[PDB]
Amino acid sequence: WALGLLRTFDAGEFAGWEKVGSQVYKVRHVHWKTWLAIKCSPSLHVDDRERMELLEEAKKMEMAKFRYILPVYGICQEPVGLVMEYMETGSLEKLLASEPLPWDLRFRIVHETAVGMNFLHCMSPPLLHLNLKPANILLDAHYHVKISDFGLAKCNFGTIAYLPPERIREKSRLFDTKHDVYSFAIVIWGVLTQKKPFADEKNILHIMMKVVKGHRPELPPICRPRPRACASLIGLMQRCWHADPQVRPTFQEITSETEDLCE
Ligand SMILES: Nc1ncnc2c1ncn2[C@@H]1O[C@H](COP(=O)(O)OP(=O)(O)OP(=O)(O)O)[C@@H](O)[C@H]1O
Ligand SMILES: [Cl-]
Ligand SMILES: [Mg+2]
Repeated sequence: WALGLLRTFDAGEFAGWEKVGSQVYKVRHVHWKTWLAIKCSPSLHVDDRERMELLEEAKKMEMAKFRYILPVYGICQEPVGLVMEYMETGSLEKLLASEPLPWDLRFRIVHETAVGMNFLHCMSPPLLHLNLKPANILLDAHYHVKISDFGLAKCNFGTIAYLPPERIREKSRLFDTKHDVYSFAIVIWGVLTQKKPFADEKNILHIMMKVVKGHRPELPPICRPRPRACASLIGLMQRCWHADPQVRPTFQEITSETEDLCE
């Protein structure tokens, strides 16, 4: 059902190719008189593993069409690329590095992210994102969230930070919803601090092992402008990164809590 509504694009349809990635381009679609985004494959050869995986990525984005999930329009062949809605503000990662953000916006970003993740986990069967980090949380012109980057999702280096400890303890464990919950904990931490996690520490491997034994990013202090809400968010964050997956809350329980923070 997913591959049906998608379109094949041709590069002549696009103009004004302008790098936004980190490769991703903002392109004008001339006939539609609107801008779109296209994520082009890095590889030198137009490989058949990729062309099917980019389709998978697109197909999974269409299955989770929702307010807080990036819309997807289809595929380009001429350059192999995934075609999708353009988000004017860009990534959360970029926003956290740009300037201090008002607290009420921080709580809204967190909530909206939680709402979208809840939507994925409520599908039948659940859809695990497995790559939730600020670089894949996109923000529209009005700073509303749309989750993106479904390359690793399953219907069954920055990344070590977002990796759950059970994924380091066990070779080849079954992916579950509790993976996404841990990663979300590390997303909250970044929103609280506006820092990248472990950006100080040099021995990546040493930190890995410490994490297996319950070590996490340093807790931020309670902020002056919204100390009640901030304390509540820090507390939620901590339950979300618990070492035991089964103790971590569900996104159903999380969204209930983050909604109260937005008042
Ligand atoms: N729709 C979009 N609108 C605007 N900027 C985008 C969009 N999609 C991605 N970007 C930007 O480009 C970056 C590329 O991220 P994206 O996850 O899409 O590609 P990727 O990480 O290379 O993918 P993959 O994991 O499949 O190799 C984002 O972090 C963001 O800064
Ligand atoms: Cl408060
Ligand atoms: Mg990405």
